[PDB]
Formats: sequence, C-alpha cells, structure tokens
Amino acid sequence: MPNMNFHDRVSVTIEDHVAHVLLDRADKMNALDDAMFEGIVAAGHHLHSVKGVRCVVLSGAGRSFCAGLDLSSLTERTHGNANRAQQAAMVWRKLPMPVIAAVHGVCFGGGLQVASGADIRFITPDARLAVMEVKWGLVPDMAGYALWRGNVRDDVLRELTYTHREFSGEEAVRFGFATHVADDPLAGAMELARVVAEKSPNAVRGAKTLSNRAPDLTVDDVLMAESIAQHELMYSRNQMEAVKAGMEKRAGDFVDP
Amino acid sequence: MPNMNFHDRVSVTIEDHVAHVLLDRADKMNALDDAMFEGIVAAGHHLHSVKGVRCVVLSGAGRSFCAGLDLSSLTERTHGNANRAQQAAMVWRKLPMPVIAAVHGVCFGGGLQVASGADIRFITPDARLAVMEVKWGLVPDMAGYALWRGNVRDDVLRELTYTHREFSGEEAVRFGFATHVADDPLAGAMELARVVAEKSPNAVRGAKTLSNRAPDLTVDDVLMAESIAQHELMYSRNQMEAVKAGMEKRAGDFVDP
Amino acid sequence: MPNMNFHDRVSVTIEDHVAHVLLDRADKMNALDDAMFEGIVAAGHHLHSVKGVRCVVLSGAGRSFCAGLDLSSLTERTHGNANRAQQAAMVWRKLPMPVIAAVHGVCFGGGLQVASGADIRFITPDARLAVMEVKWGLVPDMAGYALWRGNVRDDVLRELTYTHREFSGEEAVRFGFATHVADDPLAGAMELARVVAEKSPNAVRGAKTLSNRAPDLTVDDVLMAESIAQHELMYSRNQMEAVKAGMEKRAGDFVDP
Repeated sequence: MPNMNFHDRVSVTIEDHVAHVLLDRADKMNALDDAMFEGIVAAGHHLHSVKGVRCVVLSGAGRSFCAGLDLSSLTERTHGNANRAQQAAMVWRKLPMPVIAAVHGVCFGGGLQVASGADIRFITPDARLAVMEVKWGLVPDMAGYALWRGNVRDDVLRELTYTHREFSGEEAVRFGFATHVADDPLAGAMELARVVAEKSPNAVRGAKTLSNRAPDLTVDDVLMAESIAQHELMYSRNQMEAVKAGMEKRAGDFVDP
Repeated sequence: MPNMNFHDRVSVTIEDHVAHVLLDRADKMNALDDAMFEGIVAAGHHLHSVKGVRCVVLSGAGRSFCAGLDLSSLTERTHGNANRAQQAAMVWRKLPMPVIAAVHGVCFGGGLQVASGADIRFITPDARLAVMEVKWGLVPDMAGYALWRGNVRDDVLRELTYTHREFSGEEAVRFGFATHVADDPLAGAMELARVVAEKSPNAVRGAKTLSNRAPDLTVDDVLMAESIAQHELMYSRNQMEAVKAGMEKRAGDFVDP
Repeated sequence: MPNMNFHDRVSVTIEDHVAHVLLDRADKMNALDDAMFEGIVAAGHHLHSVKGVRCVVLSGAGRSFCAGLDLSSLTERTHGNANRAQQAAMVWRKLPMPVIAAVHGVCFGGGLQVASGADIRFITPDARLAVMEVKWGLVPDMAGYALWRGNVRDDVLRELTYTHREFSGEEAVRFGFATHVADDPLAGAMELARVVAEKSPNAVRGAKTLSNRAPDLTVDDVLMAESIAQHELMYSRNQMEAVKAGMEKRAGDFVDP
C-alpha cells in the first residue's frame, strides 16, 4: 500500500527499494489500447522521481504479459526522442534504475517491444512470442530496432519479422529476446531485483547509463564516458561505504539519490 | 521459363513472386572469375526492377555453393558505395526484397561473403566454409566486415580470419555465418521464401530497410526512422488489406510496388 | 632468453615469432597495483616495436590470471585515447599483431578487462570470473564497455555488472567473455599463436585493423576501409609469396614489417 493506479491500466507498488509495475487489464490480455499506452508511460514517468527506488519489476496480470495492440501523427516527437508508442517501451530504458521484466503467456507485437525496454527478461519456457507487425502490414515501430540490436542476431531478427512467426520462451532465450527461462519468472525477477537493490545505487545507475550509451559511441568516446562516470563515483560517500561494507562482509547502507 | 542467363554464369527464374538465382558454373564449383562477378552483379541489378518479386532464393548449381575466387583499381567506387567485388555480395542486401541463401558443399572466401549478402542462410550440416583470404595474403574485402558484424562475435571472426580454418555447416550456424542447418537447404529456403511472399510486400520491404539501417544509426535516429517507415504503411491500401485478410483468416491480396 | 622484466611485475619472452607475456606477481594473484599497471602498459608498448613478433600470448603466473585491483585524475588522456588503467587492457587491442589470452583461476574486475583486451581467450572450465566493480561502488572503467560489446549480449552484460556475480569459465564461453574452454588454456593459446605466426604478417595485421575499426564505421566506410587495406596487400611481396606457398603446399617465407 498504496497501490498506485494509472488510467485503470497499470498498477505500481513499491517496497524495500523495489517497484513492481503490473500491466493490469487482465481481462483483455493487457492489450494496448489508448489508456494502456497512457498508463504505461505515466507509470514510468512517475518512477523517475520517486526517491529510493533501486530496481523495477515489470510484469502482466492474469494469463499473459501483453497481447499487443488493440484494433479499436507518428513522426512527431512527443516524449523527447520518442512518440507515445515508442515511450511505452523506451521509458524503461530511460529510467535511471534497472528494469527486470517477467514474461508469461502471450507477448506479441507491441507487448514484445514493451518487454524489450527492460534491462533483463525472465520468461516461462512455454510463453508465446512474436514480432507480429508484418501480419497487420506494419513494421515494428515501438523501439524494437533500437532495443533488439544488442541482444538478437541480424539474421534471426529479419526472419522473425518477415514471417511474424510465433516462438516459445525457450527459443526466446536462445534468440536473445529474453535472458532466462524460469517456471516462475516473477519469482526470479523479484529475487534478482532484491539483489540489485542491495548495491550502491549510484554505481548501478552509472552502469546502466554506460550500457545504454556505449553501443552508439566510438571506442574513443566509450573510454571517456567510462572515465567521466567513474569520476563521479570514486571517493564519494556511497563508494567509500561499498568498500567498507565489502571489507566487513556486510550489506552497504547507502544514501539514495 | 524464361531461364534468364547472365554472362553464362548466373541463371534466374521467377515464379509465384519468388526469384530463384542459381550460380551456374558447376563444373568449376561456381568459382569467381571475371564473368561470374559480372553475372552476379547483373542478376541482382535486374531484380531491382522486376515487378512483383517478393523474395529471392540464392543457391549454387552442382556440388558446391562457391569455391571462392579464381586465381586466373580496388578503391574506386563503381557500384554506389561498393566496388564490383563488394557488389557481388552487397547487391543482395541493397535489393528491396529479402534474399534467402541456400548453402551446400564448399563455400570459401568470396563465396562465403556472397552468401553473407543474403538476409538469411540455410546450410547443410556437412558444408565446408572458410574465411579463406589470409591464406592468399589478403583480407576479406567483399563486404564481410559489413555483413558479418551483426551475426558473428568479434572474437570468433578474428580467429577464423587469422587461421583461415575450415568450419562445418553446423559450426556455421552456431557461429552466426548461417541461420539454419538443413539436409536440404534449398527446400528449406524455398519454403521460407514462399511464406515471405504471402506477406504485405511494402511491410516486408520497410522491415528490411530498418534491419539494414538501424545498426549504424543512433537510438534517436532509429526511433525516427521507425516512425517514418510506419507512416508510409499505416492506412495505405496494402496495410488495410493485411488487416482485413488477418481478420477473415485468409491470405492478403496485395498490389506489388 | 632474455626474460624481459618490466617493473618486477610482467615478464616477456619471444621465440619463433611468438611473444609470451606473463603477469608475474603470483604471490598476490597478479593483483593490479601501481607497478602492475606500469608493468603491463610498458610491456605492451615495448612490443609495438619488436621486429618479427607475429602473435602474442598473454597469461598469469601461479594460480590465477588476475585477482583485479589492489585496495592499497581519471579523465586525463595519458595514453592516446586511454588513461593508464584503460591502456592496460587497450594496449593489447592497439598492438598491430593478434593477442591470445589464456585464463585460469580467478579473473575479476580489472583482471577481466585486461584479458578482454586480447583478440581471443582460452579459459579453464572452472575459472572464476566476475564484472566485480559494482561491489566497490564503482563501474567498469578499464575499457570493458568498448571491448565486451562485440562479444557479449546487452542483457547479459547489464545483469553481470549490476549483480557482480561470479561465473565459471564454461559460462564465460557461452556469454562471450571467452572464446574456448580448455583444460590447458596456455597450451591451446600457444598452439593457436603458432598457427597465426605462419601466416602473412601484413594480412594478419590488416585483418586485425578491420576487426578493430569496422564496428564503429558506417557500412559505406567499412567498404572503403576494406578496399584500402586490400590495396596495400594485393601484388605486394608477402602476398605473392602467400599465393606461391599456397600453390606449392608449403609454408610461406615472409618478410616481417
């Protein structure tokens, strides 16, 4: 408590530095209508400014993560570098803290892109996924081409996009669309989020930022960005605490930004 | 019919929106002489402007896909961003429609790069491949460094290039040089090409273009290119048809660009 | 003989065109103190200008490759695009010839980044590795984000960095932190280095340079850099020798740059 609800579509609860974001339209398999878009983007935006949130778990209520877009202009940048549909996925990558998704049942189209905004994905072996867009005469346009490219082979992605074929959770892990197969992906994500929540929050945030930016920089610039990030951390209060806690084999007690 | 023949080296036949391109110099294991280069580049160029071709299958006549270069200036850009040797591989990636290669027997050097121009590769388990160039005191210069990098690990590629060692079709799939192991790679490629040929041709083409360009763009630019591509598709005639055919569980009837 | 020793921390010996670089502070598990940094960077620098070195093997004395940083400004570029800590890893990637690392025991933090500067890594199945930095409230800043990105998935790297968890040599190969599992990684690296040492040294060096630069170039520029590199090799003396030796089924006899 509180259960924070956005647009009757997304619920957020926070405990012990972990936020759990739940797509909550179980009766329509969390399909992406207008209010679900608003709900997702608003939930992620809210989380920018909650103090002390160190990790996010993102999952779906009911039987599926997200059945994709609901049947019932694009180029305008309404959310910084994104449009609204793209932000539903991108807000997770732009959050300063890591996002761990837990995927079960169907995860199609927009739903697969939204999950792909997370840092890391747990999934059931028997989940059903698809890069569904070509079926509707469209292309993936909710940031998939920016999010998939560091995890999925070029050939695999072209195939799955042109055929829009379904693949399982097990295949998803092997293809790079998910990170770990688990019978209870929510339990695995929550365990991992707890672990993340024990670490220096500044260091975790700096790492996320480097992971986010390094693919698009030249080697020279990666090197400078590493050194600039390390300069904010070295000899700071939470860094000296990490070392001390390290040395005393205890958990660090950190100040949250 | 017609069997279109280019320079007595490459044959192209088209049926039900699928073009089959056959390297046809079986008696020299489709080795890359001057006429084979001309033949390949001319065949790919011809296919730019054939209306209604929705997928290409690329394969070799006789016992091997391509034994590589035939024993018996480089920097000049004769084919847009490529020289002639590079275009033999690059023409497949620059074609608006997907190219599916089917690889068997030997596939060495230039032959491996030509195959690597395709979107997707089927291969026999017992094929023999090699990044052969270092053996001749050369480097791979027929676009391999542009084509391999989204499918093959950095470490794997440096090793195979420096040692020029042979690897099997099974290894090729695991390393990322091919997509699927099949006893009859041509039959698998043709099946996949048929599937591709059922889809909205505009959507398939937009997807290929995003897959082609997204690795070299910043995140910001990937996002804009996604939205710009989607804007050409949404509410167009073939997109409305895809949705309708989708809804009526039937095959779409599309107008070819 | 000679055993060249740098700062009492690194030993280098050269035979039959292979340099063996040994981190030699076995009694502190080759941990990275001030002198070890100096030792590494000086050893790599020396190797730039030794004529006839065609491959390098990098390994650790005693029980571990490198236990990482020793407890007992960052942004200044002291070694071209790197600071000193980054150069301990980067010098291996900037050397004109390939570097093959052999990893056993513990390989943590800085030690993992140093190994990651090599082109290719052999490792024991039961090695212990970790992206350790978050434990000390830091981020990886010894070039890991530039070196890991062509071998390791985005999701895997974010996980291992945030949790700083230990993973085995077997896992390392599957994750992309190492290339081959071997019970005797030094014996495997030395065998591979011998093979590399038989090849045209100009061709091997050109290949390393393309592998190094191609990830950061546009497709257009990769194509030009391939053609420019090939132009230095084609019809040169060592290239004509490779072909001849090729044709006569013998080892090439090359002039070293």
